[PDB]
Formats: sequence, structure tokens, C-alpha cells
Amino acid sequence: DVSLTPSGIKVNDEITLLYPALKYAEELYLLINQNKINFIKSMAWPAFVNNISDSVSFIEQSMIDNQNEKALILFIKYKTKIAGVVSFNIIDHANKTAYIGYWLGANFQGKGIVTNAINKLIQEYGDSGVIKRFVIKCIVDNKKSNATALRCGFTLEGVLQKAEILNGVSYDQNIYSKVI
Ligand SMILES: CC(=O)SCCNC(=O)CCNC(=O)[C@H](O)C(C)(C)COP(=O)(O)OP(=O)(O)OC[C@H]1O[C@@H](n2cnc3c(N)ncnc32)[C@H](O)[C@@H]1OP(=O)(O)O
Repeated sequence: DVSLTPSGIKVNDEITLLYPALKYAEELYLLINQNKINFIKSMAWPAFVNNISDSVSFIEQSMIDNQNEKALILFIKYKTKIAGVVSFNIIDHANKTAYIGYWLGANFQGKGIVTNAINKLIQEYGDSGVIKRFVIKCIVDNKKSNATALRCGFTLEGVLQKAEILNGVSYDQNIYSKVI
């Protein structure tokens, strides 16, 4: 499979999913900083990114988790730029289940980048038999995240009551799955 390269997974001509490396720390930090105000509306971590060392710490932990298959953290490269992150935030090996996460900088939204990334990951991990069940959990009111889940052919399984906390407030989640 020529799309599986040493630097990452080649989705298409424009998109590569990069394996984390410390060299990406600065660009990733600047991307987060540029998107901090908008990101806080949907995710819990951005309020806690204040300096480049927070980016370094994230990369260090991601590399540890990738090494030990606790997670699969990938940096989305669109053309020449890091666009965001797509991940298996949790890999449950015993149950062959992966829980998916994603985010994109504002300047990279509306381009099908995450949908293309997710389709590629499900091909590579699903059709190979490594993962049988893929899961997306997202807050009910998150319009774009719900749209992405459906765009990727996931099926709504239920509503998880008060399951995700942002700023001390618990919100309901939709849980979606794609089963191989
Ligand atoms: C599971 C979780 O992680 S929940 C948390 C999700 N993250 C966040 O909420 C963080 C803040 N938000 C974001 O980062 C983004 O809004 C995301 C990642 C949720 C969605 O970004 P999108 O760019 O909409 O992702 P996606 O890859 O599905 O692209 C679809 C959009 O691109 C357009 N598009 C353009 N080209 C294509 C293409 N080739 N293929 C598919 N769609 C395309 C679609 O029309 C659609 O645009 P629309 O929203 O105007 O209808």
C-alpha cells in the first residue's frame, strides 16, 4: 500500500495525515492560537493552550500514545499547511473499537478535509479487520460535527444525556457508529 508512507497516510493529492513529530510544534501552536476564540465554543482543551510548550507537551503525549496504540493522533496536512487534527482518541483493542475526534482551523473548513480523512482511516483500519466498530460522539448542538458524522455514513445510535462538559456545563451527545 503506497499510501502508507513513513511520514503519514496519504489521503489524496492534497491531504496527508502526518504522524506527530516535535518539528510540528510551532505551526500547530500558531494554528490553535489563531482559532482559540472559535474553538472554545466547541472543545474543552483550547482554553488551556497558552504557549508553544503546551503544543510540545501535546505532541510528546501523542507520540507516547501512538507508540503504544493507546490512541492514533494524526496531524492533517492540506497542501503545505497543517490544517488540524484527526484521531482515534481512544482505541479499545479488546472490542476492536475506535473513538474518533477531529478539528480544523477556520481557513480549512468547508473543503471536505475531515470527511476525506475519516473515509481513508475507515478504509485502512476497517477493511483490514483491525477495527470493527468506529464511533463518533458529539454534542447535539454542534451542527458541523453532526453533519460530518452523517456525511461519513455513520448511523445515529442514541443520545447520551449530559455526557460532555464544556466550561462546567454538561451537554447531551449524539453517538454515531460505523460498523464493518
Ligand atoms: C467527534 C468530535 O471530535 S466532536 C468535535 C468536532 N470539532 C469541532 O467542533 C471543532 C470546531 N469545528 C471544526 O473543526 C469543523 O467545523 C469540523 C471539523 C467539525 C467540520 O469541518 P468541515 O470542513 O465541515 O468538515 P468536512 O470534511 O465534513 O467538510 C464538509 C464541508 O465541506 C464541503 N466540501 C467541499 N469539498 C468537499 C469534498 N470534496 N467532500 C466533502 N465535502 C466537501 C461540504 O459542502 C461541507 O460544507 P458546508 O458545511 O458548507 O456544507
